Amino acid sequence: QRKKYSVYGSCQAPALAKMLNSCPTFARDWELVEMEPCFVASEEQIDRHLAETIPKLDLFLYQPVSEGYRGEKYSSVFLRNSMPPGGNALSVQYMHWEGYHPTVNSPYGLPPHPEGYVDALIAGAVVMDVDKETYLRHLEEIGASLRIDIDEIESWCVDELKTREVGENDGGKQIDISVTDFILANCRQKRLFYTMNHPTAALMREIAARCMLALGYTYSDISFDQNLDPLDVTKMSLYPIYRDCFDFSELNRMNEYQVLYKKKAYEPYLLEQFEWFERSPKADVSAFFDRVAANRRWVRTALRRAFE
Ligand SMILES: CC(C)(COP(=O)(O)OP(=O)(O)OC[C@H]1O[C@@H](n2cnc3c(N)ncnc32)[C@H](O)[C@@H]1OP(=O)(O)O)[C@@H](O)C(=O)NCCC(=O)NCCS
Ligand SMILES: [Br-]
Ligand SMILES: [Br-]
Ligand SMILES: [Br-]
Ligand SMILES: [Br-]
Ligand SMILES: [Br-]
Ligand SMILES: [Br-]
Ligand SMILES: [Br-]
Ligand SMILES: [Br-]
Ligand SMILES: [Br-]
Ligand SMILES: [Br-]
Ligand SMILES: [Br-]
Ligand SMILES: [Br-]
Ligand SMILES: [Br-]
Ligand SMILES: [Br-]
Ligand SMILES: [Br-]
Ligand SMILES: [Br-]
Ligand SMILES: [Br-]
Ligand SMILES: [Br-]
Ligand SMILES: [Br-]
Ligand SMILES: [Br-]
Ligand SMILES: [Br-]
Repeated sequence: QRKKYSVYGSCQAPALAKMLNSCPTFARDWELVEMEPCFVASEEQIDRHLAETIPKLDLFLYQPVSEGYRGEKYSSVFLRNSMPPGGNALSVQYMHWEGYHPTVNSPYGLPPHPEGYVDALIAGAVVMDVDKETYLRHLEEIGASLRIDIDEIESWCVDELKTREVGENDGGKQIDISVTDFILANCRQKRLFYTMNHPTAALMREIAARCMLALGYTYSDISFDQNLDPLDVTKMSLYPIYRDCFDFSELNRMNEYQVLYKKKAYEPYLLEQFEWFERSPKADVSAFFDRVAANRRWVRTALRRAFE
């Protein structure tokens, strides 16, 4: 009989399960009992898991989910509390990294975007009445400003992760499995994120290996299907000049974007971003830009150096 495990958390949780199941040694030992991610699970589903899934688990692999997110019922502390006596609950870091695409965020406070990501610097430009043609002419100046600020950006990305490692989203329990220092050490040589919250296969393989190491597996047991890339739906493009800090960058101006598995060239993509922001009231676009910018001074700096 294989032991039973579940992986609970963000979109990254099912992806981690896919990756772990692709290792032959791991799949020999473990059977996944699937849990819906924290942003999908219904009340009916989360109640049933506490009663029927969790008490039957040998391993609960989870990302921190605060009580404040959707209530106690969905929280990692509450769920792991229902593990059986001889069970093991291991927390895995929520991966978020804006270092490749420091102008990109999610449009909180604005209509839902069908692609899930918007360019916040474009929001700031729209508020300033910078037209889309001017913005396109200034992509290199924006990228130059970001490149001057690359260490500050990285330092902040690392600090954000380290603070969360303390585990306030998991009742103060320090995160068991993390990759912060790996990300900082490798981010310029290898593409580790397609979007701020979608690790590439390379990063997913590293976090899955660290889970297997935490379970006591020997190095010689650890391998994964290299063809798997679970969070590849949308791929943000790095800005000109800034992209040249990274080893994997090419000799074109800016790579095509991928959104919902479809490619769009950088110019029509950024023109659509302008048009999307222009649909909303300018005051609301401004409130959005101010929220994003408040803890990201490089974004207001780039807008100033390029356009003011
Ligand atoms: C992160 C999440 C799983 C739970 O959040 P939480 O338990 O309340 O605590 P977190 O610190 O993770 O999230 C706090 C906020 O800071 C953001 N954040 C998370 N990690 C971060 C980091 N290292 N640096 C900067 N910002 C970060 C989160 O996106 C979240 O933003 P929001 O409140 O505007 O949604 C979920 O709320 C989330 O942010 N993801 C939404 C996107 C999505 O659907 N992806 C997978 C589903 S969760
Ligand atoms: Br799953
Ligand atoms: Br998946
Ligand atoms: Br799976
Ligand atoms: Br519900
Ligand atoms: Br909590
Ligand atoms: Br526990
Ligand atoms: Br959205
Ligand atoms: Br141009
Ligand atoms: Br977290
Ligand atoms: Br680390
Ligand atoms: Br490392
Ligand atoms: Br790469
Ligand atoms: Br990869
Ligand atoms: Br175990
Ligand atoms: Br050996
Ligand atoms: Br591997
Ligand atoms: Br890519
Ligand atoms: Br690459
Ligand atoms: Br690139
Ligand atoms: Br391209
Ligand atoms: Br409109």
